[PDB]
Amino acid sequence: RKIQGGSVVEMQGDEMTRIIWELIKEKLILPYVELDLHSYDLGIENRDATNDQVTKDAAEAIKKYNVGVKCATITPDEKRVEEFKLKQMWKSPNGTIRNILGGTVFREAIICKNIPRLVTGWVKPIIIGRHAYGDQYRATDFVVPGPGKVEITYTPKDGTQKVTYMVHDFEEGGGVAMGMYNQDKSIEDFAHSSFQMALSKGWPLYLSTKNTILKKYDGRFKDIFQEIYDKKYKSQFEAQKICYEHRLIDDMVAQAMKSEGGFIWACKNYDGDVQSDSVAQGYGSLGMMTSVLICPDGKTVEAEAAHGTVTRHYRMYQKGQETSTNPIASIFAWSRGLAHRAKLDNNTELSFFAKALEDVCIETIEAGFMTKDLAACIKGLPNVQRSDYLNTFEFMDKLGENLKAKLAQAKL
Amino acid sequence: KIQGGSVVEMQGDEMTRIIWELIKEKLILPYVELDLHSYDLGIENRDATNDQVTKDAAEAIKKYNVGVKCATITPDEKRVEEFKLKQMWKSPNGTIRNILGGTVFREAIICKNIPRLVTGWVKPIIIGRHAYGDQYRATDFVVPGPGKVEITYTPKDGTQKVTYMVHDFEEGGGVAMGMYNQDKSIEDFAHSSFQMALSKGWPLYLSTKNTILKKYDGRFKDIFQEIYDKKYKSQFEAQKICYEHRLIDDMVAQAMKSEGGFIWACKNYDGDVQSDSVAQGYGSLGMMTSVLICPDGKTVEAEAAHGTVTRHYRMYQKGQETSTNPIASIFAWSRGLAHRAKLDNNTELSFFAKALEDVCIETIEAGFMTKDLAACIKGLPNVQRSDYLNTFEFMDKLGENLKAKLAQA
Ligand SMILES: NC(=O)c1ccc[n+]([C@@H]2O[C@H](COP(=O)([O-])OP(=O)(O)OC[C@H]3O[C@@H](n4cnc5c(N)ncnc54)[C@H](OP(=O)(O)O)[C@@H]3O)[C@@H](O)[C@H]2O)c1
Ligand SMILES: NC(=O)c1ccc[n+]([C@@H]2O[C@H](COP(=O)([O-])OP(=O)(O)OC[C@H]3O[C@@H](n4cnc5c(N)ncnc54)[C@H](OP(=O)(O)O)[C@@H]3O)[C@@H](O)[C@H]2O)c1
Repeated sequence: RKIQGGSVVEMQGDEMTRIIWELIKEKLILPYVELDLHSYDLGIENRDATNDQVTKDAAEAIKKYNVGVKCATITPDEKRVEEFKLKQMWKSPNGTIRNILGGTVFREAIICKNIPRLVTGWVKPIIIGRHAYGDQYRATDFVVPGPGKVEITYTPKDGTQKVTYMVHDFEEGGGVAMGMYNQDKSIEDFAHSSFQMALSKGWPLYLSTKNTILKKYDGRFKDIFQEIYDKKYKSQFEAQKICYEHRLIDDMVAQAMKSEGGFIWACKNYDGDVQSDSVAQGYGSLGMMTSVLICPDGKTVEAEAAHGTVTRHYRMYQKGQETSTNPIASIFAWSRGLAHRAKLDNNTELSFFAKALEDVCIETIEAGFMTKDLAACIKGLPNVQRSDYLNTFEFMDKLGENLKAKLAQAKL
Repeated sequence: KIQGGSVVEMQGDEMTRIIWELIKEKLILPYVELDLHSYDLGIENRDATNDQVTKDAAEAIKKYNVGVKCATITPDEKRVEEFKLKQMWKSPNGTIRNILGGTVFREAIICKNIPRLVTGWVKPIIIGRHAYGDQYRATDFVVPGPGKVEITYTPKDGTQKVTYMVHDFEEGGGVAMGMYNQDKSIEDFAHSSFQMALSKGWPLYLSTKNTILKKYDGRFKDIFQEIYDKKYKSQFEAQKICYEHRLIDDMVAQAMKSEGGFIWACKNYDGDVQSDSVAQGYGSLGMMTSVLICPDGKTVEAEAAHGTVTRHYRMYQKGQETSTNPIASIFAWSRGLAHRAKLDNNTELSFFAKALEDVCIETIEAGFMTKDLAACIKGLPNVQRSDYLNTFEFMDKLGENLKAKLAQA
């Protein structure tokens, strides 16, 4: 009989990842695990259909059952509005889910011994702790239509002084403007998650900001981290002989590039987004990275691929060009989500299944069966033959065969 | 000595200040006579003049069209205490760029014997960094407690004011900020980017986060596309190159895995961050050029992209030997003087500028380099003192080779 897995919130997505997502459920999950699957279609059409209510409903469900596994989703701009005949330019479902749940998105490469990196020195893992709240991802932006002043105003609840700051006086023509923000409590949760992750790994921690330029905004991050360190984690850090350091983002990305890895990197929301993809590509592929939102309650997680819907491959798929999209990141959303589900329930069999799922992925790749992106890592793109890799369906089938075999052995 | 002409010089801070004088003393003035308009943008003098020296320097560049700037300290609270400053002064770079406008073009300085950290970059990556607006001319503040932050637009013509909610802080405080950009600046940004692509013969990529900042970043995307479809597309096809917008996180990955050989138009912030990422990728922050090209097509400001290298300066203060790479600071002068030459049809200064650059590359390729470059070759753990020269040892070697090169031609 199948493993009794419990309640998991599933969020279906878009385009190429939507296709892969179904193959994963059919070939790797459902045959072995029976889940109370709370499914929410976060495909762009359904979101438009529900006026994005389905996205909010999914986030609330994650609060209830403590485990979310999410497929990559289209975040629409004008072109997407035209493409799907949308009612509105809906906000990022990820931004909405993260805004509701809070926490830190931890991202890390998935490493195979036979895959060369683009960055020579990274023999140890780099873990990015991405602050999941605020800044650009909950901003209020608009087009400035012509000459006029933009100002930003603070009005305290407590009737004290109201303050108006000049943003810019557009003397001729227009442009754009935006306001963005963050909250002390969220920054504090972010700091705590960062120090704790470093202590659990036994690695140094770095925070990057641009506090020289955003003296107040980014200065707040810097101050809160330092304060929380001096009060809560300093002695613990000293005991494990690791350090915490603040660096300017400029300096930090250069430092990361030349390091050997083996550190925790606390990033502001935007930096965490951009640099996690830089790092993932650095180790080999966007297809080879885990991403898990760890919420402040220490119980709730949302696992996801860090990459998008892989539109370009999807276009190929729509035109019958054979595709070779890497499913590993999407598979690890399931394994990481199921592993947490297992941990909460002390579900030994589910834990075993989740690790076995990950082992199958690594073993299969290390045995020389891989998608084109990984084959490109080994051979270099110009040297890649069709014989060097498997197409998307072939690779999924190969994983399914290897998983079946591995789970069959273990039972014997 | 060569008669250079009028150049605006800006002195800086810490390690780069030292190097800056070494450069002038050995590599420039011994060969070039300059109408040198010097401004001390050191932290001490900026404080002394209430940062007026920085604005004066900017106006000077506009007048004489050539500026060469040394790296400067941008003060935060720690700098305020360290130097007992009157105020937390704004970045002199931000101030200068805000006045001059333009695009900061950044690119690695390549030596054949220096291994990269990124295996695939056999061709160069040129970043065009929009030098105006966004985070670098923003208004930020601490939110002291519960309350609402709103952003408002008041039309100049007296029509209806518009107010947007930024955030209602219901519990505790936080931070907030407003930032902006201008259509004309974005347009100049676009033009400078397409033109650079065409002059280099390479494809052009613009990165934004327009899926998230739909209005703000969408404007950048729309302005680039419009200008492309109307002035540069035909030329692009004719050179068999192309323009493409990408989301920033896609772009950084694409860049990481590419062979190089493209122009990368970045918003101010991305240009800042990714230029350091790329410089380090090719080998060293010390090995990158940075040139602000102003929208008038005649004014230029050259600089090092890296900072004042405070950590090396700290060792220097404690008497320890330092090995800081001067090449970027040297190229600030060479790029500045080279532009000065093009302006004045000065064929003898153009030669000197090129000669200064060739001497740097020749010397490094001959096995004489600072510790950072030696670490590229051997690996940091395997570097020994015999593998490199200290800052002053290296500057002297450059001094000799320069003179010989000039003599021979
Ligand atoms: N977490 C999320 O829900 C999320 C995150 C990012 C983007 N998105 C959305 O996804 C859509 C497409 O965005 P995008 O094209 O900028 O980024 P993307 O979907 O991540 O893909 C961009 C490029 O990255 C490479 N790539 C990403 N995942 C890959 C994989 N699994 N296997 C092999 N290669 C992979 C491919 O490179 P090559 O083309 O060179 O082969 C692909 O064309 C957009 O609508 C965006 O809003 C969603
Ligand atoms: N253009 C500018 O005026 C500008 C730009 C950036 C920063 N800054 C200012 O500079 C100060 C220090 O900033 P920061 O320490 O974050 O950055 P930084 O001075 O650029 O460099 C920090 C690290 O980068 C490496 N590095 C940079 N330039 C180098 C060179 N020429 N040769 C060898 N190594 C080099 C060193 O690495 P290792 O320690 O590993 O040896 C150094 O410790 C700050 O006050 C900042 O405001 C100014």
